[PDB]
Amino acid sequence: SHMWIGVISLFPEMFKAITEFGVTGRAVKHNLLKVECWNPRDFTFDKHKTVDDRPYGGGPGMLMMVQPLRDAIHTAKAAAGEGAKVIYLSPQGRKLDQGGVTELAQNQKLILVCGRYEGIDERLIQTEIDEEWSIGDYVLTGGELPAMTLIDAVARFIPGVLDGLLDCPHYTRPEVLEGLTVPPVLMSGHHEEIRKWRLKQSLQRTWLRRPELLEGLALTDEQRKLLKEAQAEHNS
Amino acid sequence: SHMWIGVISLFPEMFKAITEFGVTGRAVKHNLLKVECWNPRDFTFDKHKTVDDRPYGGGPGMLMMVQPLRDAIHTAKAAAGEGAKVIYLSPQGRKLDQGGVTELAQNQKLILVCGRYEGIDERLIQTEIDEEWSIGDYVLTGGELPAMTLIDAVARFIPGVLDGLLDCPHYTRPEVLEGLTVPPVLMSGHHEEIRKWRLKQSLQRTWLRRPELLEGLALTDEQRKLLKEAQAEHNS
Ligand SMILES: c1cc(-c2ncc[nH]2)ccn1
Ligand SMILES: c1cc(-c2ncc[nH]2)ccn1
Repeated sequence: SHMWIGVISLFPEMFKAITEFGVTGRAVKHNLLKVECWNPRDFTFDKHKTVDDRPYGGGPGMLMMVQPLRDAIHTAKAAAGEGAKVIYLSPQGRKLDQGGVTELAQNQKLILVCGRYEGIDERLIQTEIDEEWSIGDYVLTGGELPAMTLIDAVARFIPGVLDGLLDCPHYTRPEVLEGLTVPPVLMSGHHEEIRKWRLKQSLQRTWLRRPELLEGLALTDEQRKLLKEAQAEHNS
Repeated sequence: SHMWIGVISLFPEMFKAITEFGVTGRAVKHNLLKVECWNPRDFTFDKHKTVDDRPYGGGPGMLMMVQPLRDAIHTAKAAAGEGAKVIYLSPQGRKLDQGGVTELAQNQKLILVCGRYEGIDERLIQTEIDEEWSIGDYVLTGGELPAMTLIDAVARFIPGVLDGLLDCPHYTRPEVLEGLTVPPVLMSGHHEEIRKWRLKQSLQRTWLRRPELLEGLALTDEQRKLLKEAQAEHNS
């Protein structure tokens, strides 16, 4: 299932970071994922290719200029054809988590709009944007890294490209590393013991580090047992 | 106040996205920010430059191979000299928010370790890593985009590079956009009316979209008043 993602950005070359390297790079090369960028700078008509503009009401900072951005978005929509969801990467957006990723990944076509400066005109959000999404409650210099993050996350759902708990600890060679040994169970070859140990560790780590994540889960009987055991061992 | 960030990554060229463009690109060019990358691949000794290894206990997936990664980290620490905090970008880490960004930005030197595959050996975390940080509860293909995100966020705190509520809506030219007008107050030139309108909008948007953020705030008398007004107007 091919995925097409249109991107609107003043810095399209940043996206080489996902299109030319690693798992996402492979997805692009193998035509599993297509990423197409439009730069508002290319839709300007003045000599100096102006892409920013002053906010009504004054104050510091600039906004993205409406006409070049609007025209870039319209061009991306035309290329997408029917059914593309238009996303504005924004601190005022819905907070991205894995549930949200799975939801966005159901779309075969996405258009991602990346803001710079103090953002974009509110009326463009109303008229051009379907959904606003935030990758986190921290402040960045532009929407490009959030767009790249979202692309990487949804790309994992495309066939051929590759449960609520934190991961268990992992171990590889050597058997002893600065005096620290590998848990003997992992050397046992007992597949079922290994599975249960890993699940128990995941439950313990989630409880200790991110206990709010547990409250959102309906633990299985097995998970309830192993969590109880982990909590008992923790309390010695 | 110069910031130095050492990066450990199998895909160092991804970091061109922040070092060659925009605000962070300027910071690098002006020597406000230095980003130095070491690639574990360069610390391998076998013919095929192997950087992954099998997990004890079996199961699918690979881990980063310990020796090349350990050697890369040691080299970065040597370059950093005294006082560098070593960060592992990890889904099992502390959740990044702006408070966390401000905390990390107090460091003049950081080393960021980027994992690939199923991650890194737990004993390396114990022996080499100071803090684990996550940029969000979503699954990515590697630690590079999180590291880049963190760099961008902390870079904003460096002098010369450039309150808990969502931003107010912003408007720029034209005065009318597909029939939608700019709020008259923003055209008034009344600086104090404009300030209060923007603050009120911020409070309203936070309440409607992210009400949990409000509970974490000690609103000023003015903010309490404007929020009450916004809620009254919302209830018509
Ligand atoms: C999405 C977008 C942003 C952002 N900051 C500046 C321009 N876009 C931050 C977090 N999630
Ligand atoms: C930090 C790191 C990650 C991550 N996923 C895969 C390797 N590193 C995800 C979120 N925050």
